[PDB]
Amino acid sequence: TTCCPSIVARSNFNVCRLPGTPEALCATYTGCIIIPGATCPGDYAN
Repeated sequence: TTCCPSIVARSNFNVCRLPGTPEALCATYTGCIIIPGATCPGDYAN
């Protein structure tokens, strides 16, 4: 599951993913994170 710290970060994550870039690279690029669960915390609410 991916979780993002802000709106901007999610929007940039979704563009990063368009060419097929791995989630893990898009995470370090944007500040978003990958978690094994399904419930994002309050500081990664977007």
